[PDB]
Amino acid sequence: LGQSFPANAKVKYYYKLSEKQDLDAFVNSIFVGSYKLKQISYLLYGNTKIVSAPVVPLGPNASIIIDDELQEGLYLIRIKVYNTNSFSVTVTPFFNNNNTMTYSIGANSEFEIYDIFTKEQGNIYYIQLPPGLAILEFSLERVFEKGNRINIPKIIHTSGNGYISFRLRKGTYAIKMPYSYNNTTSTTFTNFQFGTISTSATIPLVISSIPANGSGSGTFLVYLKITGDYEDVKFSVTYGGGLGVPFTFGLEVEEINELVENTNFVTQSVTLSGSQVTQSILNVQGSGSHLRLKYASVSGLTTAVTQCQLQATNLNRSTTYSTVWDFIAGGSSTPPSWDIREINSIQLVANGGSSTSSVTITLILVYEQIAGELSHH
Amino acid sequence: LGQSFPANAKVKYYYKLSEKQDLDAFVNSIFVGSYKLKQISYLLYGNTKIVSAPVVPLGPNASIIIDDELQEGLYLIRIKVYNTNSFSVTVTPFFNNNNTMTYSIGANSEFEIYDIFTKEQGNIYYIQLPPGLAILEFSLERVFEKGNRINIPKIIHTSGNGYISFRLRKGTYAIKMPYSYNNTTSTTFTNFQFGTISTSATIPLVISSIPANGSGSGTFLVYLKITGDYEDVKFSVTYGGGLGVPFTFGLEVEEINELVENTNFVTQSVTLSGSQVTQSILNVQGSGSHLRLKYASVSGLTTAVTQCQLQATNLNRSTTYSTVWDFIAGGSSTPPSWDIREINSIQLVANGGSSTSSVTITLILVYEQIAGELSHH
Amino acid sequence: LGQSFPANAKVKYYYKLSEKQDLDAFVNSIFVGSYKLKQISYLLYGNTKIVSAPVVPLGPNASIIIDDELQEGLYLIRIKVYNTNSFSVTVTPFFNNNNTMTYSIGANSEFEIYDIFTKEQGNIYYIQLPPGLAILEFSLERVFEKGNRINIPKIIHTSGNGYISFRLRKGTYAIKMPYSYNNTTSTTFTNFQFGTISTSATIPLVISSIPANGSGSGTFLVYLKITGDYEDVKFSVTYGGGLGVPFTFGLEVEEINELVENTNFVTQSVTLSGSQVTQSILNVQGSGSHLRLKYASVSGLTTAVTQCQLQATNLNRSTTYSTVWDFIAGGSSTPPSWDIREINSIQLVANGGSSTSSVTITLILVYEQIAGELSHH
Amino acid sequence: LGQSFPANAKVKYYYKLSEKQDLDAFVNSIFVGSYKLKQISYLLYGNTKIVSAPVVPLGPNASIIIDDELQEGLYLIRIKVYNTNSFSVTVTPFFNNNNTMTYSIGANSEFEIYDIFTKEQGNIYYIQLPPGLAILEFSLERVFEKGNRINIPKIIHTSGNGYISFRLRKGTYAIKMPYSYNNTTSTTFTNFQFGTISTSATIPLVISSIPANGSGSGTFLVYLKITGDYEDVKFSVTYGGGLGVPFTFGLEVEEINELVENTNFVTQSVTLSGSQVTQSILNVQGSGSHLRLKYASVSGLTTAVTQCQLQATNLNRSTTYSTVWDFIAGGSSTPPSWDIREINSIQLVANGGSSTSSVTITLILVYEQIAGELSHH
Amino acid sequence: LGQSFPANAKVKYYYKLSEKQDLDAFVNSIFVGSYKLKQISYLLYGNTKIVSAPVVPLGPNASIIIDDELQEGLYLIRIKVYNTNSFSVTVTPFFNNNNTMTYSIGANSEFEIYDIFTKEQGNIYYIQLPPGLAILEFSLERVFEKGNRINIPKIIHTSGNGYISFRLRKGTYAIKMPYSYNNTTSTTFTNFQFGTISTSATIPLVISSIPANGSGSGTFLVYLKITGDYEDVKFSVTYGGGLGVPFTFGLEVEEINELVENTNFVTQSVTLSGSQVTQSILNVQGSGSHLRLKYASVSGLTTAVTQCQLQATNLNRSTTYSTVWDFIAGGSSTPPSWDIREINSIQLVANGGSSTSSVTITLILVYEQIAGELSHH
Ligand SMILES: O=P([O-])(O)O
Ligand SMILES: O=P([O-])(O)O
Ligand SMILES: O=P([O-])(O)O
Ligand SMILES: O=P([O-])(O)O
Ligand SMILES: O=P([O-])(O)O
Ligand SMILES: O=P([O-])(O)O
Ligand SMILES: O=P([O-])(O)O
Ligand SMILES: O=P([O-])(O)O
Ligand SMILES: O=P([O-])(O)O
Ligand SMILES: O=P([O-])(O)O
Ligand SMILES: O=P([O-])(O)O
Ligand SMILES: O=P([O-])(O)O
Ligand SMILES: O=P([O-])(O)O
Ligand SMILES: O=P([O-])(O)O
Ligand SMILES: O=P([O-])(O)O
Repeated sequence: LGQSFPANAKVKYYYKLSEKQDLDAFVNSIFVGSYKLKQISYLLYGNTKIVSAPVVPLGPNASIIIDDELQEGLYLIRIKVYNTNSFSVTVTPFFNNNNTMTYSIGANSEFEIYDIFTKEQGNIYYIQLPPGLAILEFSLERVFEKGNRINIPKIIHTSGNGYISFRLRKGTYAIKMPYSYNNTTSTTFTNFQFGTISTSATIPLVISSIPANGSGSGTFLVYLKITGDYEDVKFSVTYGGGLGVPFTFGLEVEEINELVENTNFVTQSVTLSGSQVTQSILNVQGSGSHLRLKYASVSGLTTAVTQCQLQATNLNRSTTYSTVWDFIAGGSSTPPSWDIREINSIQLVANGGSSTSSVTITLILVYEQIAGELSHH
Repeated sequence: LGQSFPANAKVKYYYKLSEKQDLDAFVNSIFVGSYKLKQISYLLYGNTKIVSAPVVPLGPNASIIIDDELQEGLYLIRIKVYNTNSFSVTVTPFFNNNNTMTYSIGANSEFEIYDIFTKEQGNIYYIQLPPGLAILEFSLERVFEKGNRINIPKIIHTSGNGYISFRLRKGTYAIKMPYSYNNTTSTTFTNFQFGTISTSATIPLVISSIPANGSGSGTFLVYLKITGDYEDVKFSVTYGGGLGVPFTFGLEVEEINELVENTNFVTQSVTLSGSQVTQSILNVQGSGSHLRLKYASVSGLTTAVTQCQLQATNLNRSTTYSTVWDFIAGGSSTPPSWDIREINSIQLVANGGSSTSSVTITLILVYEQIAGELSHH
Repeated sequence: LGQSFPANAKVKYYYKLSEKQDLDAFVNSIFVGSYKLKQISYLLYGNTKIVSAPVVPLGPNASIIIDDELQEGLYLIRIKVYNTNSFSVTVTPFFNNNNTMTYSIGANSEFEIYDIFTKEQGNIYYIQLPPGLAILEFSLERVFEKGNRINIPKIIHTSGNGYISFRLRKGTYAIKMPYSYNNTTSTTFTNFQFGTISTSATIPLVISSIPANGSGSGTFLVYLKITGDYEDVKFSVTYGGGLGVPFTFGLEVEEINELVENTNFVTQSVTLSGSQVTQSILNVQGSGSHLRLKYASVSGLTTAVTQCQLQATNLNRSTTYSTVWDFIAGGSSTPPSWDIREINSIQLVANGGSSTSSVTITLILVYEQIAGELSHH
Repeated sequence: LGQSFPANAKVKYYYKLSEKQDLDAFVNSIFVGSYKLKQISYLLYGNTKIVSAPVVPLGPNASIIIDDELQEGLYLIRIKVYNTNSFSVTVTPFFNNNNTMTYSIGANSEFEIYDIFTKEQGNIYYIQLPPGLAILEFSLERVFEKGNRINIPKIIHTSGNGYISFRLRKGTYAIKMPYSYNNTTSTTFTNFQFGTISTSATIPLVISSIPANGSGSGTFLVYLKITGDYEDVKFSVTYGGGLGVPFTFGLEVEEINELVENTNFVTQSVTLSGSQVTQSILNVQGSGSHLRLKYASVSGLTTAVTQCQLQATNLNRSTTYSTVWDFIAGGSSTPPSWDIREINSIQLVANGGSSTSSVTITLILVYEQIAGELSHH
Repeated sequence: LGQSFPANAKVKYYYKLSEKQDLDAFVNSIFVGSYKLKQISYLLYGNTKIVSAPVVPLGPNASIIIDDELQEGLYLIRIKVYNTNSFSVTVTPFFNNNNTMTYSIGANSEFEIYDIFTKEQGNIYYIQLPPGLAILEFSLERVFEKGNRINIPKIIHTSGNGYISFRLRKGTYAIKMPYSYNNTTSTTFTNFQFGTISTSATIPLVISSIPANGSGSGTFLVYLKITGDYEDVKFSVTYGGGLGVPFTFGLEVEEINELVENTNFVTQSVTLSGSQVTQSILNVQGSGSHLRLKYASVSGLTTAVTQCQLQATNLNRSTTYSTVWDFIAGGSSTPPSWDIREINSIQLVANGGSSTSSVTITLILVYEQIAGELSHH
């Protein structure tokens, strides 16, 4: 199955394979297998574009393999191809660690293969190309330069497994995945987990309900705050290869400015009767967002209350909550300079009252919910 | 109507078609149709510039078509042409989504065709060029690099329909459209909607009045805050093709720094007599702006008032208002750290008093109005 | 007076005209007229530099004219020339809109012609060069790239009119103009307006006094805050062509970080006797600066005072003042979160007292004066 | 041991040595010694890549030495090699200051040599290459351009000494070092110091425990705030060459945005009985973090307390603490604007009470702990 | 002493003079004088690098002179040379304004000449090279691009005069100068001023004491806040040419992020007895730093105090202090929003009490000292 290939020539970041000098370099550097040069024609707004391009001949798949020392960074790869066959063919994009998800390329048509490649730690780009595909252009470009984003249309097919990985430098990002599915089973799912997005922090991609035998479409939209100390992002399809619910999805990854999703004044009562109570106020871990606390106050405090502490943490960093305000020691409301950032869970720990005489206290809290899942540390 | 064309050569980002090597590449990549090479002369400050350039011959329009894998981004296209005809000709710029708006190119004159092209998702650039146009230069440049802006002069003609789309990366932008119109009808129009600017959020472009049989000019100026999760912007002319009010307009799109349009101390009374009241305080949705709340206070509170909550939202994200301060639970005025950002609508919800004994409360509010329509989420 | 010229060749951003290939391109693209190639010598630190360069021959002026689709942006142009004449020659730089201000180039000397050119909306660069000038180098570079500034030495001559325009992207800029003048009149000028700097907002450049028959020097230094929605800046000399006060000046335009010019606690009393009073507190419109209010308080309020509102505005945006604090409705002092930005004029509107019993109130205000004239909106 | 070498040719930032013109330049500039050109084959995804590349022949090691005036900055070097020997060979990377730590390159295999080189003050790059190594590619790239990071996999071998140095421009950085160790001794270690990271400020890299005869893996993760006045960072392995605990580690250096590790409300009592007490509250010097104080308050103050001052400092800058709040002179709690940044140690100095009548005061403090060791000044 | 030189060829930003085409350009553009091509050898890690390079022959010094229109900006020049003489030679770097300070280049050794060149306003680079120096490479690179800094090692010799000038764009910068001195005199110095750093603002570089006949070393480290309106920085050695205290020093200029040097709570009493008192609180003008005031309070105010104003200024901008808080008119302590930036001198002006009954008031102040001398305006 393996073949030998000559690889002496310097790699280019762009090839138009209908140019002789680009083709000559391509097949002495990153192309594996043989090719036949053919005249290729396809329609553009009713006009017929005609080029001579290399076509993969009958036999084993060809490959493109790049181990050269490209400039490090995250590349969007675009391969312009034309399927000369009268039947569909499939391609399995690299996506750094995919080997199951596919593109379906229709008979007698031009098609854009999108791929993603992180050049770090000697990573080697690899993709196989089936017989009858003409290769017209091959493009390597770094994304997140000059304000570009990853924007892959809804063409990625999965049947329950697959991976896409990419490195993100510091910043906050939106990851958007338009999808369509076709449920072929008689099973009704509720809270169907399609997949997860994670750094070393995990965000589940969940659909409220997928009706039996139904088809539908929607969009996943989540946000990651990349502090910068954990840059490798991993998307995994988790619902399981044999389920019978094929999805087709797109992938958009783009830098955003701060997004305050909402700001809220909230109130929570706690009744104390002799025992310590730990009351969750808010937990947005795994949601694609985090919190910022601006103000807190507790009413109903009496000498019968022995403990009343507001605690918070970044659960992706630590499961141990730290006290951010002590209403007994510090007073019934937070001072003007009090501002709690980079947390995603808040609880109130209180104690007091008796088994015969309970005390009810009321916490009020003003907080912002801000886009971006917090990373591990 | 369709023609075949050879497209083997690598596309360039700049062509001067009076250079042989540029012309040769141009007509083996992106130019459809035949040309005649002619000596072209035109005036610059009284001097006669003379070049040899390709001219579209009598017959079908020529086209420029680009499906090549250009670096992704938003391009400003400039085509320098010279109309060799003794009559005006028209061109229909691509603008990503336009096929009705035109440029009018005068007889025997040089002209700059401006176009806009978003290279994402395999988008294909397309423009037709009529017989007698000489094509002198063709330029592709990314805007919003190096602090550039889109700046098209007042030369775009519409008679009631048309579209222009473009991708904007994160940032706040001004969109300015200088216009002139001629109302050839005997009808005077009020709150005339010329068009809309939208992302997935909508801003109407409205003219207070257009006098019957009148002609006039003005400038639309609106702002978009692109968080970055919705980047595709769409301008639509909506007044209707057969109306009889031709407009000529320009388009300037440029990044801005934060613009505080004004800061205001405002007061609002509400009379309560037993029933819940929901009182709108401010709603700037669709205005090209948003709000920031700095301080609020309510006077006149008594035990007769059972509810008094200030609520706010980004209506482009959610029609459900969230409470941002509760004057009963939290006290009659907001604390120093209270600061409500990224909203565009505010209301007061209150209840109390009786059918026989009403209570009047007064809200005071300090807020900023900030340039930039908020996007959907 | 007009001549024809061949313009087939691609324009370059740098030419050294003593190189044959640069000269060949230059005279087949942007140079109008004939030249004579001559050996040119001039002194550098006592050494004689020798080059062969094109010289404008006896006859009509030559021109440089550039209408090609250069990358858009603001260019600083430098032309290195050598005056082979035994007499002075003058050149009139383009400066986008100038046709009266001049450089005076001494006999038998090297000289740097600085020019400014905004490549937007098909703008065409144009400058004439008199006989006997050798053209050594021609340089086009974008400024405000890589932290560069416009820095033209004190060599620009005006006798009372002239214009320089340039586009500035978003940011705050200093505009500095070192000048010398010779008053050839016996008139003592008081508050002599030399010129103005404006966007669509105007800053007068004023000298306190110019003594009769006097000669002097100084520096204008003003600042513009370019929000980004109005980028075209225009400098105009306004004192009048026949006045008899020639100036020579330089031009430095450079981006700055925020500059707090001063912060002040100020007090203002107002006496009320039955009628509404509108008292100006501060107005810095047209000064090259704006204001930020941090704190305000009014003492002396009694039930005899019926109105006491602090109002502010950006006069370049609106002549209608908005209330920023109401001391009656809101209380005698501003809250911690009160912060009024982007204004340049403040007034107090008050009413109360009677014709027989006046009331005196005292406003205190803390504000910053910040560099940068606010733009129109 | 030393050899002469020709070095006339300009240095390149990238060489692919299977290209004749790159090899020719390489061996007339930076390569020392002889080479034999050989056909080299190795496996990539089951395919056989074949190139002709220079191999170090039997005899003395070859060297690469670069003293040329490269653009200044910090370079990541990658050398793609292939070990043609049937035995392992070792290489000692430059790392600016290393001459003991090694890579181990397996028999008959391709390997990526990573190195680091700071081009400042005439620094000269140097690495030796043993016989039988084929050199395929040599890459010099600046890191921290375009959001790149240093990311070297876990392949660096130390047995108790070694240095790596690099220059960081202003910013905050994470330094992450995944490691594995093998303790060959019967000795049990506690608070094992592997090494230190320092600027002119020192951060110990410590392992809680290394069990006797144990092997283990973990990750060091520390942060440096580079103000910019001290840019040269030095990593030192300190545990001692003969210890018998070999480590293998990786190195990741990347820029981060502000990281609030946690925010805490803390309380501390101090009992006074006639003598001055200096009570440490918090000291995070050498931890890879610093502090920011937001609010402080002291309860229990009476006329019996004569001194109560909160003091802070950046210990890397100064061992003398400065008073940041005086609870006697200033009052029992800090004002809204009180905010103490860029410190890493806090203490309370207090005095009062008597030998017969003690007074207990309680300090409460709200502070953030922020990633980044503070530098010296 | 002056020579003629041919200068037709375009200037390059990098020359390796052992390449024929680089040398050919070099000696037809910027090199003045004759050269002899010689085989040059020197040691690098025990290996002998051999190149053929131009050597200045016996006779007058050669010169490098550059008046060409290089891209504007601040350049670091590196000249790699080799002294073929068996005696030391000296070179005088340009440094924009130097003509006394020298490098000493040892016999038979390679050496890096560092120089600084501001390309603005037609500035011409100039340096003389003595007989016997081989010139191997010549490099022109803009600093402050890509996060580079000026970093010249301790090799600049002065005996009491000399200048270095450079342009800095907006930012805050550290200027670090490691130095060594030899006092050949038995004079012991106190507060020895070595030199000054200034913009149009001045910072003295002072050494506490220089013992008689002593030698020593140390480092000057000061900071400049470049707002951007004054960008030209001048370093002057001022101690005087004949003093007999030679220094050798290096120069490091690098951009920094905000540096809070310290934050302090300070107290100051003032006794009033009928006369106005102006009490200096803090003055850091000329120190390389500035202040920011966060909070102020005065205790001891009575009706016997008629004036109590805190005043501040940027003395580099204005010698007139402005009132920043009036404790009589405004109250005994500053409000939460009070924050005074960009000042470097604070005083309290007070009046009250009588010749027979004095009043003592106490000011408390919290302020930050921040790196960066403020510039003139
Ligand atoms: O390498 P990029 O895609 O992060 O710029
Ligand atoms: O791959 P990392 O960036 O999570 O270490
Ligand atoms: O950095 P933030 O705005 O995501 O909290
Ligand atoms: O791709 P641009 O046009 O957003 O820079
Ligand atoms: O395509 P979007 O970026 O406007 O959702
Ligand atoms: O981010 P802004 O547009 O609410 O200031
Ligand atoms: O075009 P520039 O001068 O704004 O860079
Ligand atoms: O020319 P503008 O920048 O005022 O539209
Ligand atoms: O943006 P600023 O200049 O109002 O601070
Ligand atoms: O030189 P760099 O790697 O610091 O950008
Ligand atoms: O090595 P430095 O960056 O501390 O001077
Ligand atoms: O320098 P900071 O923002 O990390 O405290
Ligand atoms: O011109 P630079 O060296 O300031 O970037
Ligand atoms: O030369 P400047 O930048 O001090 O005006
Ligand atoms: O930010 P600063 O330098 O004005 O204190």
